[PDB]
Amino acid sequence: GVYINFKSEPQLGERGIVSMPLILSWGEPGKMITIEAGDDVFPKLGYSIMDAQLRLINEALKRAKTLLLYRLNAGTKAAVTVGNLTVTAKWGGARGNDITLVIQENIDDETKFDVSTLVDGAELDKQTVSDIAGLAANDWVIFSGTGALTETAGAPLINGSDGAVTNQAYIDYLAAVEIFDFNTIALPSTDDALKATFTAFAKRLRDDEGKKIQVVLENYPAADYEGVISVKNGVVLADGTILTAAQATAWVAGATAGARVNESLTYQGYDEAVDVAPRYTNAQIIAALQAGEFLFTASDNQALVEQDINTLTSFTADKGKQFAKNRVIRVLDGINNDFVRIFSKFYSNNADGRNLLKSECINYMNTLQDIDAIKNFDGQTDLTVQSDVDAVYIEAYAWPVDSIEKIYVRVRIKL
Repeated sequence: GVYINFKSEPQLGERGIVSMPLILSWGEPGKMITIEAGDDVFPKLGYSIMDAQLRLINEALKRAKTLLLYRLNAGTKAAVTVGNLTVTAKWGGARGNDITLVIQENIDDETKFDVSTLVDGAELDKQTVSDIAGLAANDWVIFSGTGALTETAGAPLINGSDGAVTNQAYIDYLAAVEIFDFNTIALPSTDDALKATFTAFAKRLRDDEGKKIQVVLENYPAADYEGVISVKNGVVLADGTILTAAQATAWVAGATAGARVNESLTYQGYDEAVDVAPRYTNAQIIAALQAGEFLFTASDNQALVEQDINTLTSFTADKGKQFAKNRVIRVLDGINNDFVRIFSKFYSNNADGRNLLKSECINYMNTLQDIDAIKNFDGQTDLTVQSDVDAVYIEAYAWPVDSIEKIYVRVRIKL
């Protein structure tokens, strides 16, 4: 006979991704570099996570899980020539000038040479060869030339430099990052022109592309947009380091990206900070908050986030004060990004099709309520789905925990 049986085959987004454009002294230029928190950055960036040169990378990764780094400058490669041999830095930048070539006749076999590459006096590579041909590039330099080698007690590479970056380099960055999935961008620059461009960039992705992200700038409350956070002051670290507001954007961006949809940065302390710079009076803080500024306040030897807010200050009936709270933005961006992902991946405009979509959204909203991201959500009335012949409309009410006013959510799906 024939026996047949059937069985089902079963099958909230994650944030944590920050991106930052930087001017460096080493590293591959104009190409997005991905660094996971805890990763050894010496190989890729030529510096230690603790070298002052990588301070911003260190700060961004205090709260973020992944950093999308973009080096804006190619700089000039340092180099040196000894006889027939030319040694050139792998990447352009002033870091190349910390490299020194050492060529000494091998002790065991006088017909060979020991070619060592030193960085800050430390030997990081040593190759024993007969001639230049036998040499192989390493993680620091490229060997060029032909013929026999010549000894040298020390031949430091020179002419290396970072050079000057063009504002156009930031345009290349934005284009490259736009293709990646990320949550927040930090602009550790005081350039007013760049701030305006990043502000426009945020508005386009968020409201024209449906790609919800945020940009963190330094002293630019003029943005007056929920997609932009403006850091007013900096902090003082336990090691004595004073970070400017521009430098502080790194941590703020990382913290914002790392923050969960149910978490607010309000009164959280800037990791490692023991004071703020500058300090403000009660009146100045109030004025700053009213102006839409993200600022730190000193308390009990810590730098606390006064209020986790973005630059939006021109509130309207359709976009109230709740939109100024970054946690509100995280929950709403989560709804947006997740929905777009769920519908585009797992999803006809008919009774059953609409019912199934409605069920999946209700389950999603219930999950947000379970993690205390929203409250007072009643799946029995807070979400509906109505039917253009192939257009589906979804209406729902979401109540963010940090808001005493419900938010209307309208979803338009086309097939």
